[PDB]
Amino acid sequence: MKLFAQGTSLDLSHPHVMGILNVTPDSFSDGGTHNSLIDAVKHANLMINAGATIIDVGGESTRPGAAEVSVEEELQRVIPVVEAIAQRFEVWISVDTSKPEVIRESAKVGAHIINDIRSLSEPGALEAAAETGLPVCLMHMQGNPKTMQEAPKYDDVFAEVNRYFIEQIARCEQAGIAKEKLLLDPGFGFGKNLSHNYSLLARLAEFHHFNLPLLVGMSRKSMIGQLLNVGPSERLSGSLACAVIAAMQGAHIIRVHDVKETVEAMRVVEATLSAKENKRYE
Ligand SMILES: Nc1nc2c(c(=O)[nH]1)N=C(COP(=O)(O)OP(=O)(O)O)CN2
Repeated sequence: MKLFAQGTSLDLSHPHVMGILNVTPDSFSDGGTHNSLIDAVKHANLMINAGATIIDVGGESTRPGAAEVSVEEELQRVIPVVEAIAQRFEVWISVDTSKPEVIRESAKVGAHIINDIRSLSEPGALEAAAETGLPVCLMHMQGNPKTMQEAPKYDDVFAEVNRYFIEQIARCEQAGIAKEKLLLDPGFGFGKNLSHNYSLLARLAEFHHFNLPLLVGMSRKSMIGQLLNVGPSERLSGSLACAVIAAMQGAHIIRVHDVKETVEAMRVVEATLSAKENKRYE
């Protein structure tokens, strides 16, 4: 499969590692945007050099009790980091925003994929994505990510994530975004408990019936932390196991913090799925 954006294509026959670059207020310092601009631009360079093919630049945190960020604060941080990267390097850039203004502006400075974890549900978001014309990632979420609320009860989580995708693709086709430009993502850790997350991981091979690209984000989440009982620094081995499981079943993009070791894992998976008659495990 192939994505086409900004005059270029992305070939999804092999898995891409998407590096994370979060440029929040509490990290892209002091007041209103520092010399943190060189750090951002240096961080991207190491990831690109670790083998990353997409960088996901985002200005909000979505962990529990995370503060709201305003459009000014997003536009000050995200857009100059997006522009600087696209000028300097030939990577693909996803913007992890939910605000319409930030979608319209990232488009103009060179971003390639809109990766809104809220799946364009904010007033005005869907049509900003639509006029942009770029690939959009749709993600399953239940409840609000930034709350301190325990997890939903699902009658069945696979069936519910799957109904959600059916609904969402239609919404998009009606806005005028062709099913050709969507990517789907089960939302690991968003409104799911430990079992719901591993049931969704165990059956990931099966969301391929949509014939859309699969994006997966599992790096250093609680699905590894609680299972192993380690802290956020101590989750690399468990985060690599989630990336290999997921790419063995054909996921197209793996969004990680630890780009060097994930890219290295993806290479062994490549080696393996290439010798494997139907190129996928199920
Ligand atoms: N497509 C996609 N985007 C995402 C996903 C994900 O699962 N899929 N997870 C996130 C987790 O956000 P959090 O604020 O917990 O932190 P992180 O940027 O360090 O991963 C944030 N953004």
